[PDB]
Amino acid sequence: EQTPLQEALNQLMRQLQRKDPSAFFSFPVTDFIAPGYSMIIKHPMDFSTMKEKIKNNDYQSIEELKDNFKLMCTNAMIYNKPETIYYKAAKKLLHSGMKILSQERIQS
Ligand SMILES: COc1cc(-c2cn(C)c(=O)c3cnccc23)c(OC)cc1CN(C)C
Ligand SMILES: [Cl-]
Ligand SMILES: [Cl-]
Ligand SMILES: [Cl-]
Ligand SMILES: [Mg+2]
Ligand SMILES: [Zn+2]
Ligand SMILES: [Zn+2]
Repeated sequence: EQTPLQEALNQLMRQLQRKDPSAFFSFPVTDFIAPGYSMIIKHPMDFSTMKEKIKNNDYQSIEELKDNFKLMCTNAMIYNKPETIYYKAAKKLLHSGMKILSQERIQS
């Protein structure tokens, strides 16, 4: 029995992962795939961690999920140089994901 907020966050997640066809952001980045990663990135984030937070009722709002999504993409721009495939992928995903997540206030 999931809450309406959990349901809403799951639906946003399905849309966001469709914008990552290479699966670069599905799971945590290890020091084996990315030498020295843990030496540089001190606040890691990825889509599997976000899904576990949803399941554990660790989100209070869509805002919180959007900020963790931003943190995941910004981390790739700190660790990887601008010329690399991972920096370019992060920029593309940040922009398409924010088109999904951003919206106008809704007033009564
Ligand atoms: C090339 O394959 C992968 C690359 C990355 C990867 C991601 N990001 C965000 C990086 O910053 C990054 C930086 N340097 C090296 C690698 C990566 C990955 O991370 C979980 C998983 C795979 C496995 N693949 C079958 C999907
Ligand atoms: Cl992987
Ligand atoms: Cl950007
Ligand atoms: Cl940009
Ligand atoms: Mg708020
Ligand atoms: Zn915020
Ligand atoms: Zn940008």
